[PDB]
Amino acid sequence: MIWTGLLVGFLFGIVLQRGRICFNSAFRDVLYLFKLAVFTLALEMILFVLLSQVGLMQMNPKPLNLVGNIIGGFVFGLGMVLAGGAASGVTYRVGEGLTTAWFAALFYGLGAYATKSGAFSWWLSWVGQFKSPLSVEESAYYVKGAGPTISSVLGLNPWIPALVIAALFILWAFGTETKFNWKIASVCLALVAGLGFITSTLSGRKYGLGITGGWINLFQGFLTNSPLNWEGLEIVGIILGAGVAAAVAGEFKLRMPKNPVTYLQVGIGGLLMGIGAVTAGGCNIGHFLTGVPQLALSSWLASIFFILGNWTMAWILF
Ligand SMILES: CCCCCCCC/C=C\CCCCCCCC(=O)OC[C@H](O)CO
Ligand SMILES: CCCCCCCC/C=C\CCCCCCCC(=O)OC[C@H](O)CO
Ligand SMILES: CCCCCCCC/C=C\CCCCCCCC(=O)OC[C@H](O)CO
Ligand SMILES: CCCCCCCC/C=C\CCCCCCCC(=O)OC[C@H](O)CO
Repeated sequence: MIWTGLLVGFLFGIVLQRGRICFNSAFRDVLYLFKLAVFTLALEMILFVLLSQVGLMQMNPKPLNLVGNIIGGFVFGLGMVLAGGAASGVTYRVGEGLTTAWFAALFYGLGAYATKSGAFSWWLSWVGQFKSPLSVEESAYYVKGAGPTISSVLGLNPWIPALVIAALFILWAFGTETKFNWKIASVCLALVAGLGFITSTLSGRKYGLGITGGWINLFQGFLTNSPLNWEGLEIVGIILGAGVAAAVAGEFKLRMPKNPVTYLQVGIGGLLMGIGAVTAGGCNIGHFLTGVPQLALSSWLASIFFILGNWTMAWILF
């Protein structure tokens, strides 16, 4: 059943490559992607509580760690701008044929590994002491010991804030040239997110779409001989689906940057991202795309600082 990760990641890479969902150029606002993000977030907000109510799922919000979330998200934004894309853009653009993406994803994997259990694990160990003891109790909506949410703190059934924020986000989007329209893209992305949440919970990992854990699992399987899980097969599926969707659309091509220093630029970027995500407890997918619709406070804070670090590094380079 861990091989359902391959299929979920295949569909994920297809929708990512076709919709061109770049998170690094989404956190930089248009002087399409913003509305795509808000609509996907609202649809996931409704769908997660729906699937948890019908017993197909349980939301598992990530724990709160102010130092962790804040600083890791800032560094993750820095690295995402230095790498020319966050953890999703990089990973799926590997399959499009961009060698820059190859470094970026590879140094991202190495840095995440080193931060979790390697030369940078002292920093993660020091950060872990600021973990918030706040946790929710087991419910039809939440897994026992999960992080605090907007609904849990307000003492409300998750349906209430889910529906209110989601309806406000739909008003949001609909109130203000590709034929893969942003609404159908959001619908397909939310459906893929729900499918991933379900199949991953049945796989043993009670969570939705992620990136960091998949790369860590792949590197661990290659260098440790450990068995791969749902997330590593999901990463391989992301790459495979992005590649297939780019080749069918005639968009696949092995490419190089204009100047070789970009290779040095992205290689550092990914590294920062690897240190960022693991410190922040999540990437642009694990926190923003997956944890925000669960109304996780840690995910919202981590996304805030994703965008802040993005802005800082964007001014530094530009
Ligand atoms: C410093 C960050 C470098 C990032 C490079 C990414 C690519 C990884 C490949 C080789 C790195 C080898 C260097 C590993 C540095 C830590 C090794 C270590 O444990 O250092 C102990 C110390 O030197 C007393 O024994
Ligand atoms: C140039 C940069 C210099 C450094 C500035 C970086 C900006 C972030 C700093 C602090 C945020 C976190 C503040 C720490 C708050 C207290 C520790 C904590 O989070 O504790 C929570 C837990 O419930 C009980 O420990
Ligand atoms: C209407 C749309 C939603 C609006 C609402 C957005 C919800 C807040 C989001 C992110 C902040 C999350 C962190 C908030 C700061 C927590 C700091 C704190 O007090 O933590 C203490 C300690 O860690 C434990 O007791
Ligand atoms: C180049 C321009 C750079 C401009 C500056 C970059 C952005 C700095 C903004 C915010 C830093 C963090 C402040 C956020 C508040 C942290 C304090 C906090 O969360 O405290 C919790 C408390 O400890 C619970 O017990």
